[PDB]
Amino acid sequence: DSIKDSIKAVVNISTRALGSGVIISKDGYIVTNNHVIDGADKIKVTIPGSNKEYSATLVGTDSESDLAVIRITKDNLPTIKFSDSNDISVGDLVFAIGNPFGVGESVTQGIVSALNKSGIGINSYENFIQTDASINPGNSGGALIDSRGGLVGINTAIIGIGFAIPSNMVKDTVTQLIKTGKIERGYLGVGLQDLSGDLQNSYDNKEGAVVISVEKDSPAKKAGILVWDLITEVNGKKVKNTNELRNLIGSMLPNQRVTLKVIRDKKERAFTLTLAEETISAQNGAQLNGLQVEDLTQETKRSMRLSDDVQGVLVSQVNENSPAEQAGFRQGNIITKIEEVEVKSVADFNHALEKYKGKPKRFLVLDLNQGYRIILVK
Repeated sequence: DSIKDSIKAVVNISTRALGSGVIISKDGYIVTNNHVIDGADKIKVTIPGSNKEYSATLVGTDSESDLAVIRITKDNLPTIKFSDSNDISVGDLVFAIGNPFGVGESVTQGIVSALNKSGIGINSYENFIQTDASINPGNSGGALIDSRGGLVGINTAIIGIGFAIPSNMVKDTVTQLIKTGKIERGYLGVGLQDLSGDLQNSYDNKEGAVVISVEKDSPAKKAGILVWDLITEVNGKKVKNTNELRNLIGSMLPNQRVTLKVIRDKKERAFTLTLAEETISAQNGAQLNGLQVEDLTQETKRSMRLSDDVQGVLVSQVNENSPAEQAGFRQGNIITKIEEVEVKSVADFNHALEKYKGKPKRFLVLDLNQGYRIILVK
């Protein structure tokens, strides 16, 4: 129904014309490819229907996913909403919307031809939705929308075939950039192909994600996974395909444990490992949104002049009016325990969130002026 607004929300980006972008908040936030804005200083946004240009500011970049977020100062913006890219199927009707110059958009009707292709992006490991709607440098960074008009991907030109970054990954990056200006994602280190060629699926058939590359110096390599291993389950959840996995790992935090079942020579095998990612922050995030924590370094401890020993993670920032703040966390607090784990580092902290994900957590919090405080979260 909302096809009209999606057309209204695809903007032109220029310095000459750089490419397209998609307004994803009435506020002023716009997502595009990182390669579209890479290197530009003067960045100007043109909204359909009007000739006026808006000076845009760079909110953040995510080169690894070839995404970036900019912002203009206007409200009452049309927006595209995020569809669940995990719920798209080969054969679905799609439209590729771009705004290559400042006037008039290109809309290319097509279908989803494949759920997962890699080896074509600036990042040879990035997985894309493949369509039969051609994506030129003009509509790069514009919108791939389903028949209902919701966003299932961000068009990405390769540098009658087109590729989009799945909307569920795009939404991960955009929240992170908008809230923190940075990406902070658990890194695993593997290239993944879908079995769904239907010919290997005749080879082994329980349908997860095959590693076509192991990234070296990666939680994957040392854990000893091998090219042609089939990851079939992620921390107890069956993995339909590559996009489901990367979205599972993507919403996960650095140095968290993860246990996968793999098929190799049909040999089932166990594979538990710790993701990877200057003793530095960590913000939430995709519960405890708005909480920022960091390690109590030796220097932080003495510049704060403690004592005694207090061991925990520093609450370095609490976003105003955030679920973290509603819960009662305050900047300068120290989190020392979460259920049974002595929180001594952001690592212990990230462990505890994983150990008790979705379960009630008793936070022991030291307020240096007030005393200890108990905070129960979900």
